Amino acid sequence: VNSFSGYLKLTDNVYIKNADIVEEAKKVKPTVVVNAANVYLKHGGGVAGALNKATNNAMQVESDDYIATNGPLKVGGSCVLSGHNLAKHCLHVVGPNVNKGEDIQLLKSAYENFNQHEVLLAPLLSAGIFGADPIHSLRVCVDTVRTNVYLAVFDKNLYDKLVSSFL
Ligand SMILES: CN(CC(=O)O)C(=O)c1ccc2[nH][nH]c(=O)[n+]2c1
Repeated sequence: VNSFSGYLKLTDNVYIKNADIVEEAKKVKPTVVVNAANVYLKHGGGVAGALNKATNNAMQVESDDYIATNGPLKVGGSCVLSGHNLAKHCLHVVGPNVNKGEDIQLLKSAYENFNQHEVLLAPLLSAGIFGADPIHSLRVCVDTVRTNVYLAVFDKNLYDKLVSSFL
């Protein structure tokens, strides 16, 4: 038993809710919140901008130190950093950005990072400003992640379409 509430169960291990991941994180304090990161951990907009703003920019400060030490992530890769006031940990995961021409097949590799964590609160990778089809992203999620994932979908209209079209 865990503290996530109001989720629709899609599969044995994947759940989905129309929610703001920031507000969801501040209420649940999950062990892991996933950020839709880029390779530079520059949290300017989308989910990343929103999560970082909710940390009063502490996420960005920590991220800049991480990059200064380690260099950029790989597309499809991840790193674990602090969750600040939102979660114990933040798993920063880089899905391919279609608006940068990155290969969509890397989306499966991105979701594989979730399997290193038993339970996660997450957005749909490569959705929103990353330019992928959220229905495809949901399919890859279900077909790749084996651990327990709670997907927060900000847009109610999109949440309805994702549910209604789910196979
Ligand atoms: C795919 N999407 C949008 C969605 O879930 O429909 C996201 O990843 C997302 C979630 C929350 C959020 N707050 N501000 C944002 O830009 N933003 C973006």
